[PDB]
Amino acid sequence: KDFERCELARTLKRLGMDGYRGISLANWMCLAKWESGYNTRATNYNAGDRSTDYGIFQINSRYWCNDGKTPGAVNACHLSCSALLQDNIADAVACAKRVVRDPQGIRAWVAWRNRCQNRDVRQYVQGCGV
Repeated sequence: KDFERCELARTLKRLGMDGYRGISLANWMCLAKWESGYNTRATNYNAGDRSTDYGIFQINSRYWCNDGKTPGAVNACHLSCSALLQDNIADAVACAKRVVRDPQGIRAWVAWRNRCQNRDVRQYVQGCGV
């Protein structure tokens, strides 16, 4: 599904993302916007290292989930990558939390560095009541 901006902001808040490991909801929103346009079914194949990015946060199969077809990959979220393509984003949120528990934090995603870091992100949650 395609989430509407405020619908997603509330869903993420209910799932405990606001301020998770110091990351504001506005940052998570900006990340989802730029990674998938708030679409849960998005997938991106990286022909270079034979990995695939999955779901609303475009979480990568080399490290985070198992799709059985990425050479020498690991599964740090201990989930089938299929779990990251659900309309219900609970599992995807649990995995994104796992990603940020690592040292890089939100910087793990290059898109965040490109479109969200050192930029005004307040616009992503304005008027959503979060």
